[PDB]
Amino acid sequence: KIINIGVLAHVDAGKTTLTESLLYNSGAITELGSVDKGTTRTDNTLLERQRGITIQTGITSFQWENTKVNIIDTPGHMDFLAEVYRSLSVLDGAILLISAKDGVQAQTRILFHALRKMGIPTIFFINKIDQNGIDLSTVYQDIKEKLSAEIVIKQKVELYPNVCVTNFTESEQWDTVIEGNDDLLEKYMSGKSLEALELEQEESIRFQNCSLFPLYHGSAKSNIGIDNLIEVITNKFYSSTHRGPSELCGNVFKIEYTKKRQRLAYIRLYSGVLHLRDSVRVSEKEKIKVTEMYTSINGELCKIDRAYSGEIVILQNEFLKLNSVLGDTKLLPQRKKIENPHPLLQTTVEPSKPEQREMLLDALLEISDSDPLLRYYVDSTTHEIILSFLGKVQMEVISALLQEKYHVEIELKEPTVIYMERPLKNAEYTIHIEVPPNPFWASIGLSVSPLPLGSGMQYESSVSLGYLNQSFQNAVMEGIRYGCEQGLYGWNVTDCKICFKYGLYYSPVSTPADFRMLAPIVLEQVLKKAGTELLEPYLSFKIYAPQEYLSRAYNDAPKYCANIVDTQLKNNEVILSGEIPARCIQEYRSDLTFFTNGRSVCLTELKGYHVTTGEPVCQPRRPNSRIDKVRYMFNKIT
Ligand SMILES: Nc1nc2c(ncn2[C@@H]2O[C@H](COP(=O)(O)OP(=O)(O)CP(=O)(O)O)[C@@H](O)[C@H]2O)c(=O)[nH]1
Repeated sequence: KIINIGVLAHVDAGKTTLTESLLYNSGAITELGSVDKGTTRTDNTLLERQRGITIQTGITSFQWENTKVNIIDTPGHMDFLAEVYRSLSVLDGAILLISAKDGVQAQTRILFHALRKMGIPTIFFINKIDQNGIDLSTVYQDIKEKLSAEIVIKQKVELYPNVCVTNFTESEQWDTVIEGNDDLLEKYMSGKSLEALELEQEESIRFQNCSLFPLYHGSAKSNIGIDNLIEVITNKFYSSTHRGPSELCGNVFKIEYTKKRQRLAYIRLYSGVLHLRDSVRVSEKEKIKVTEMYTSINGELCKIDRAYSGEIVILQNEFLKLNSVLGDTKLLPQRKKIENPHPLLQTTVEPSKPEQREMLLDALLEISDSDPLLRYYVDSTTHEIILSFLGKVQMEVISALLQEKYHVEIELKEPTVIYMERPLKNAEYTIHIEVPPNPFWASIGLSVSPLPLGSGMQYESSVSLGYLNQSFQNAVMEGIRYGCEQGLYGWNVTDCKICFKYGLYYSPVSTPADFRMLAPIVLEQVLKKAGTELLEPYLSFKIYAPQEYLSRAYNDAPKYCANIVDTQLKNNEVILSGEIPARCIQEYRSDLTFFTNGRSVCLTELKGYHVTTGEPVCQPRRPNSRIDKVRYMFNKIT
């Protein structure tokens, strides 16, 4: 046989997981008919279990006295989207979900979209919760607009309430639809109709191509029609290669470890095996057996075979996620398409109490590994490395898991704006003469000149030209950037310059490293006149939102510390691409989605300091060291 890589998406609470566990029982019965739960083996991760929902993409694989296959169970809601995308970035076809009230959810839309551009050969809906107020007319109306998929055929309905019965039919309509696809069919349709078998092939070819697609309906709760559905889903949906017998080609699948008893690993074969050594980036694989996934639980395997498909319950270190198993066939599988899951919003993560720091450091490593997008990045202002999560939703769960394994507890907000304090206005002071230091005359002088916006100016020479004060202007740049940021208000040198000369030496006095100390001192005095330029935070924060919400979106933007620029309506939607200060990203992002329900989207940086418009109430954070320079400064102030 073969199988077929299929995932399961859709909004929250719409049966995604249960429907999954279902396909397991339906296509099996090797000792189970429904298996209690409530909770089971599919979602074995604590919390995921004790919690209720699956915050991590599952990974199932059922089979029958005919064939088998795997699966990937994504999580609903947001925040976790970044772990849902990773699953989708493998899987060819997506079993879209849709519960009763789930009348065209927010994710029911998107899943289907990605797949349409990726190549997903077929995407399949499954209305769940046909309990009450479960029309049939409503399902199709929603479908046709959203999924915008090609007008398929029917049917799948009959009876009402307790009298509800499974049905479908609609041959003529199907013929008509298929007609669009083939000229030959139309002619026959106009005069004849042909057969069904061949028409079934036309549809099946179109589904693997990423064009045609059919949807089956069959309730869910009472899980009746469940068992036919499972048969029918597996039917048209497998692979190729296999047939022959040779070469193993695969794509190391994710599946990170845990705390309790280390972890495992899984890869998919599409015409390969499992054993021997290995290859790829000079490195030995090391194996002690082949692989062979299994329904219930997954255990080692003696042997497998070519064109074999399953999961390997192993793999650990000396490797990593997304790993290409060299080779021959893996490079081609990389011609499907990506989705730069773009993680937009983010927050500040801070270690915590001393006791909590030991665990923190280890935590930050483990949370990063169990994530393919856990960009662990460290800031300069603090020795703490902020977390990179498409949202806190991930970060809640991330402190919950940790609270067990390693054990820790930190905070989750965003951070600081460096301050910059690169105002404009203008000022100039200098140059010393000698004192608590020891002239050491070195006159000095800095002609501060605000400027316009977007030039980072800087400078400058001065001078005399004779090595001296050369590397000295070096010391310059130094102390420069130095307070440039760290300082009174802790800014980041940006928009200013300087220049001077002198003087005295050829014996002693100490006119070397001392200059570096002096430089800062001079800048400080100019502070009183500086002000403490916030800077200018905005970018363009540019909001992509629907034509209907954008008016009210624009009234809310001025209240929300944002500016607006015009917004042209592009089709059914709009873009309302504007500027503003900088964030709060969170503030910016919340409101948009809020009065939009769930049908917002946005991103974009921009850069630029020109701003400062933020008053004060703060402006601080440093500083530095270096006896000399430091001793000198303190005296100077006196
Ligand atoms: N009435 C009804 N309720 C159902 C049906 N299927 C599932 N549910 C309800 O939903 C609960 C859990 O749903 P689940 O499958 O985990 O939802 P989900 O799609 O995984 C949502 P997420 O993955 O985002 O956590 C069940 O315990 C049950 O009460 C159904 O067909 N009809």
